[PDB]
Amino acid sequence: TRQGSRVVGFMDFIIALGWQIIPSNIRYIYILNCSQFMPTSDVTTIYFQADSGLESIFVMDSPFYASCTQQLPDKTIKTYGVTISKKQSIISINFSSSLEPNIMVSAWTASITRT
Amino acid sequence: TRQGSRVVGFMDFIIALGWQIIPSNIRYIYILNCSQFMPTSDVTTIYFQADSGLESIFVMDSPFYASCTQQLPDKTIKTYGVTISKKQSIISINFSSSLEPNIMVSAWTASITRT
Amino acid sequence: TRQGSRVVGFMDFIIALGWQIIPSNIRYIYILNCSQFMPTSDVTTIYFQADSGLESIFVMDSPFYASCTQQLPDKTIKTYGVTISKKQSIISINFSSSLEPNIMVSAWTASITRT
Repeated sequence: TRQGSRVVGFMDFIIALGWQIIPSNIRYIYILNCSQFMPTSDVTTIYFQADSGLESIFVMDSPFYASCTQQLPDKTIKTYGVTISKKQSIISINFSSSLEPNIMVSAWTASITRT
Repeated sequence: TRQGSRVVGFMDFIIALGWQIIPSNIRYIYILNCSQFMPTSDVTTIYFQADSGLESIFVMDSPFYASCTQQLPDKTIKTYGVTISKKQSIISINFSSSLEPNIMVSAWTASITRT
Repeated sequence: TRQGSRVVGFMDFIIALGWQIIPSNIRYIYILNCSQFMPTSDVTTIYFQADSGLESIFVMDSPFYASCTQQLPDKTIKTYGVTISKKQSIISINFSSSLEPNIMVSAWTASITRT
């Protein structure tokens, strides 16, 4: 099993990611997760340069796909699709619509299995 | 702790399940997870015959309940309830509504505690 | 390191929480999770007194924020924000809207990275 982390300063906020590769007879499992974070603007994309560790989970053609939420002051919940892709050393995290500023986003986990 | 995996071919696509039993003198935790997958038709149910490992987590009368999402072409997010039950050796994964073909479904995890 | 579990009787139902601290030189994590549960009334807040172990994950000013769902009888899915905070030894789990009685709530996990 291989694992690592990456804490990213994006604009004026922090997002904290972890990755794992879990090998077995049947499959390799590629895990990407992210702690809760508070964006400071109407972010649609978070991007950064990855090192070799995090790069190593982007083995499939398909991006990772997860979901997350924010709770509005009126208590309605917004759900966002989260698509995480790599081009060269740049990782991009794309949200299905722009996030609300200054509201916490829930932690999320993506998982890809390669047979 | 005990754990395992099962890859399921269903129709013309794959889903990959992991399971864990985490015993303690406080509780047993039964974990079922699934990697992201891409259904190729508007399925409502994925079923298959369980292996010994996977059958071992179905100790309680209640089915496992989790949720997942798909991001539609217009960027709206559909959330699905996922109910996972066993009758004899047959495991059924029931989605609350039919999945959209050819769109990735997010990974999910379910957890039951027995005290 | 540090981890533990707490089974809480709240009114006439049970919720089962797990906590973990993952020290790190890079991404120091505090995790709170909860197994699926079935509330018996239209609860908005679950609260209880914590012991030192569970208290020990509430180091940040920011509450934990997660999400969970219920599959309603028409097979639509309602998503709830889950905000978990500590005041003195009382832990409060606040749902964004009152839960529907007698319907399973999905398991959830919250993750905070310190720094």
